[PDB]
Amino acid sequence: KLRKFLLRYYPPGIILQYERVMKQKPIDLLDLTPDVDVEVLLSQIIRQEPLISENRRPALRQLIHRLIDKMLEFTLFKVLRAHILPLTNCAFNKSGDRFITGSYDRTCKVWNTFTGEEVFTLEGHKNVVYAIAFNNPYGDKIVTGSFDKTCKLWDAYTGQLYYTLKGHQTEIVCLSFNPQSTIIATGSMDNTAKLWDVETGQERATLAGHRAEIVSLGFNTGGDLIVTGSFDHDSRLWDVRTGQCVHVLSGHRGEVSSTQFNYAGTLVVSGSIDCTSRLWDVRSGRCLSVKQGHTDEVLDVAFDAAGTKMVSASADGSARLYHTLTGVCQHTLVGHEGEISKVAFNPQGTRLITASSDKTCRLWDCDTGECLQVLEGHTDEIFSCAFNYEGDFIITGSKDNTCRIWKALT
Repeated sequence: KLRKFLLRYYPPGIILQYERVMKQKPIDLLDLTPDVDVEVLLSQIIRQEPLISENRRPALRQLIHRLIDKMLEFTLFKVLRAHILPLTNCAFNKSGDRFITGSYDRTCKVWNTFTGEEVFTLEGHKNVVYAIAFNNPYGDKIVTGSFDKTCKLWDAYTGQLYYTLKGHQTEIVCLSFNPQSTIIATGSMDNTAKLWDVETGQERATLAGHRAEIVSLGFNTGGDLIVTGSFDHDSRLWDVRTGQCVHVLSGHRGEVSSTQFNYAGTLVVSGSIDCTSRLWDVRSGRCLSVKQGHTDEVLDVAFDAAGTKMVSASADGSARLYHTLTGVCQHTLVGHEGEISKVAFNPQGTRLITASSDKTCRLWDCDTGECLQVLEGHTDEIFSCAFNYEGDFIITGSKDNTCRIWKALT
């Protein structure tokens, strides 16, 4: 029995709240353009969904109009010295009103991005805290992965330590909660990933098979599958419930640097030190596309929120921006004097930011490829840049051990 409709803007969608206890069932409108014929779309929504009856069509119509009206619509907010010893990572929560930092001082700090207050100092690790993450629709739990082979689970509101996850034989170098925040994944330099249960802390599975370090992780939107990128030149698709590898995605002639699912969960993009990015079919595990044109290592790959466009960042100082379905290269973004470590789309998929070793983060227009803004102020390389969920705030992390928060015009 349907109880509520909720609008999702990034990527477009409509969430179905029911009574049966509350799950939410999503209507994903990934290919929504402003010129959509609304009645055909409304008709197939009511047809596809047995919980949506004909009488809800007027409500459905106004929701879709708000989504269309939303497609028809940066200054320094704060500088914060996070640590004295090397800053390794930084990450927003969903809203952006909190961010976490990890360091060579074996801590993860929780920061109030409005006030600059260091809310908590998470201590107990005995080596570099290298990877950190929020359970980031919710933001109430924090996972820290360290070179002391261990991963810690914390409460973001009390600072309290829930669990210490032991089992890896070597440094932990990447991690992620799943979307439902029920399972933690840690990838290590012992060539394995491990899945852990958040409520019990007990290890749930070990994902073995890679022949070298796991540099990259990622769950799909449904928490159904997980991809791992590895120095053995492969990425692997794993089923989170069985614990088994479903596909080995080979084609990279060099170690994988980055991996990511599209929102639909039907594609993976990997970038690699062999100067290429690759597009894979999840269903069959085959390579749909090899994307060259970069002259130096590809360091980061991203889809936009909907997955209609994809971008690759390289050591050649450029970002190449493609259209996912056709594969056409729309723009090559030149301008950075250094290598490009990180790239992100805004939630609306209309602009793009890049973090570079030239101590600069640039804002680009996806339609024209013009550099809209050059974000300056860091005194060393920028290793990171990310938007909050709405795109009004950006966080850059640098090797100057400083975080800079940027805010969009009001």
